[PDB]
Amino acid sequence: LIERVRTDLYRIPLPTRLTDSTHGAMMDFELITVRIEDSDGATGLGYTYTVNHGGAAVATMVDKDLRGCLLGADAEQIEKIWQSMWWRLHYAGRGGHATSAISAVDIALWDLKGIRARTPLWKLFGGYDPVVPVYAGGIDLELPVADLKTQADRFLAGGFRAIKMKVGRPDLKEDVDRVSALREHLGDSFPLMVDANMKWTVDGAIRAARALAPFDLHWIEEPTIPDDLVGNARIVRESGHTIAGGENLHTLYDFHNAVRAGSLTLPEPDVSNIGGYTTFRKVAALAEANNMLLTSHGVHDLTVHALASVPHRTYMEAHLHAYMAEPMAVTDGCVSAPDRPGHGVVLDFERLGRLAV
Amino acid sequence: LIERVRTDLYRIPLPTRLTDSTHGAMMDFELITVRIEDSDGATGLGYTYTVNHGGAAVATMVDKDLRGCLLGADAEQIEKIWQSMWWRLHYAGRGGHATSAISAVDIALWDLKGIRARTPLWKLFGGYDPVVPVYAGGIDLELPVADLKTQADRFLAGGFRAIKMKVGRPDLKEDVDRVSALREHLGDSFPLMVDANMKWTVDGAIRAARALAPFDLHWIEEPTIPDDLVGNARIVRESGHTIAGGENLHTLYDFHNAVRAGSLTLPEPDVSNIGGYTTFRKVAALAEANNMLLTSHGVHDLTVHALASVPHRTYMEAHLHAYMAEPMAVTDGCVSAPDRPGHGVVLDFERLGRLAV
Ligand code: NA
Ligand code: NA
Repeated sequence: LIERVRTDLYRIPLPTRLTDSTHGAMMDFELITVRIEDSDGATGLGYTYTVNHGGAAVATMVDKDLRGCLLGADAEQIEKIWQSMWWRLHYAGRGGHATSAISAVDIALWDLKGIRARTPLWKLFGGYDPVVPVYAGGIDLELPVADLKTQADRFLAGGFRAIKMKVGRPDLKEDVDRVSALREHLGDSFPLMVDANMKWTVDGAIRAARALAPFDLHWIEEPTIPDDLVGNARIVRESGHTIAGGENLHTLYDFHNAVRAGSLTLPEPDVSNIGGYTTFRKVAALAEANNMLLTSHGVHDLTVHALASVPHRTYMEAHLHAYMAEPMAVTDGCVSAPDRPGHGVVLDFERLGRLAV
Repeated sequence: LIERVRTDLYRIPLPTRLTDSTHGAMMDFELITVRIEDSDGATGLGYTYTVNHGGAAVATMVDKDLRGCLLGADAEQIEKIWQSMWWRLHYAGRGGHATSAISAVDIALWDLKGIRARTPLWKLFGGYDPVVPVYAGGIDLELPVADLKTQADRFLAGGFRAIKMKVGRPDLKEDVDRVSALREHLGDSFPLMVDANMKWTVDGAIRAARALAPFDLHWIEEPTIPDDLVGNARIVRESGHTIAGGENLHTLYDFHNAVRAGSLTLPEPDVSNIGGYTTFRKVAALAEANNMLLTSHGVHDLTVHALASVPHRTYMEAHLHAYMAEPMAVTDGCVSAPDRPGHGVVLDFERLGRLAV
């Protein structure tokens, strides 16, 4: 039985001002942590985040709305709890911030299940291979080409053998020169992906795809808004590129629609907003059924367990480490899921207390 | 320019016996009010509500996240403000509770524009006919048959010439007997509609429709979950009934999807969660383009202006009045949009203050 649920909201400042085409101005991000304690004293950790806004709303949903579905319930019945939470915030919800709140809780419940079973989550889920390939997700749209190359050098020195850069500048010409510059810098066979963060129109995305074809990009992420199934399907049909998307999809149904409509060729769920490991694994099954690979976005320290338990995983985005006990090190383009019970992530809450909001 | 934005959250207690198939017993609805004041001292009123949970989260979004999109902005640029709010809460949002927060603000902005133009909203929007037909929407699933008819008499006494009852009981046989008793009670010329509130499975919904066909129901509302475009389109094709849906759709894109896939035959947007009047009117345009009628759900006091401005409107759902000054009276099955500047709704904030949370 669940005896305590602690929700906390922190504003973690970014070391550098990251920027993208849609919300560029990123100086800090909101972190919502959820700690769930059962009757035996074991505590599971879960967390989600937002960029610049909505953090307090998410924290409020956990604390005022979901708490009541947790206290007194058997934490071992994760699916049962997930459904109760989904329906608790269904009115006016069914997608949106409520799914991030649910993800944090779900993640904590699985952590708790892994701790009690004394086994790391990747094994608890089935177990495929703990060594997961990764890629550095740069948030560098407004970064000068010179510094873009430098950043790349740091990713390389850091162990990364795949890099993603931002695109979606006002003038396509600027993206073309930057991608061209980084391609010749990194080399011919180096995996290089781009992220437009929904910046282009359907026609603009296809136009951009033609202009970037010469550089053999590994994939183009979120060419336009995700809500447009028809238009994205058109981008898939005419761009001649792998089209990655999903960080902005928030329900299993969103992924079902996209897959069924062929509006993306590589699904990218974010365990912290798709509904937690529970929903993440279901999206993974959809991808496997459709003969698709599976990538991800965000919190790779938690995500590594999900991708280490599926056979079709590919480069995982590995863009809080300063506040972690023992974060994974990148070696030869990969990270290894830890073997401690649960997800193995431990945050320094004392140090985080300073950033509490 | 907007100089003040007051957000308040009230817990309006609800009587027992208000139940439907999936939301269960409704203990109370959380009312979020937004009052916006411009540099000339004019104030616009806007609001939205949730059932049982999520209210604090909604109020938090308006007060903490959207306030910054309002203060110092020209209230006259409703569409520009709408977009900035959509984008401010887009990460982890793009649907969900953020759309209800947005609707409250949008409704207040339109109210302010109508007050400043010294004209009622139905005229500001274009103007069709202020006399809008309505139907009584009961939340009576667990209500005994005898009480169901009793409630029906009260509705008739109230001026209603169309009634909706809840369906979705564990056993279809119960729904059939109840619908039959009400049909018998009202005469086969009386518009009787049913709301399953997403209770049935696709197969279950088709089976229910076959069983209820003898009673000539005006329409079946939300037979199953809204997320399932394919399944809903199948119900449309096989049920032989008008299929209404939309109260749980929260973006123009959701309505676009449903209409394109033919997953419903009668759209039912809710101005308080679809994005306000701004989005509601865009959904109405999609309905008109598709040769469909248009109905609605919730806050008929606000919604009356929307349906009074469109030619293809049909019965509007009607049923917070205890906190209103001049509530519209139902006469000969219709209500009349008042001709006062703006939406004309006035709430007793002194009385509501008592229920403030
Ligand atoms: Na993206
Ligand atoms: Na309904």
